[PDB]
Amino acid sequence: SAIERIVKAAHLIDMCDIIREGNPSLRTVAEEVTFPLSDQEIILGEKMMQFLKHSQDPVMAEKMGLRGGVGLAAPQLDISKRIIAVLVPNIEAYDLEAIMYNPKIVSHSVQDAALGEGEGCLSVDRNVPGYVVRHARVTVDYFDKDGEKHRIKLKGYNSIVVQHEIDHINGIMFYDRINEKDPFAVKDGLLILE
Ligand SMILES: Cc1cccc(CCCN(O)C=O)n1
Ligand code: NI
Repeated sequence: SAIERIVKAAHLIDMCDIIREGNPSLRTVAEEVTFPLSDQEIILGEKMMQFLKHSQDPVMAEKMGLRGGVGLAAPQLDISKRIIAVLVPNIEAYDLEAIMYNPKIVSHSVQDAALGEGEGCLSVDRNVPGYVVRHARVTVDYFDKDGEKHRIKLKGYNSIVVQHEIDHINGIMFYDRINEKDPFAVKDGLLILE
């Protein structure tokens, strides 16, 4: 059981826990968690955030051989649960830090947005050029470990990151949103962030 081994006290999430393309799990719609959460469900979220902080640490990232990142979804650990972790550093320390249970986009802008540098994925061991078209702004509802509801508004980079992770729990990959015909096509209403 992936969740049972990953949540053991001694376990450190590393690249070996992250599944890659082809694995059916990355294309499966994850199941909602129920409240109250089990200890394992709480621990899993904490382990996920620990991974992100480790991956963003020069020394630690080097020792563990981790790929830098600002987001992780449970399905990437082969755990089909609607749990995601996001950690964007200030360029107080982190501009955004959150472990989200059952996250959901409840509102979004007509305007679209895409990072000018494109996107990558820990589960994708290759580069796929192109603008990943997403919503410019999103209002997201989620629950914390205590079953408390949160409603936040995101824009710019953070909006992109959270949408990338929510896609994972819905079986969607970043390249699914890249225009096939022309990868770098700039449509009306699309904001390129850089
Ligand atoms: C700059 C940027 C934009 C969107 C998502 C991520 C995180 C990539 C790691 N990953 O594969 C998470 O699921 N980084
Ligand atoms: Ni990803």
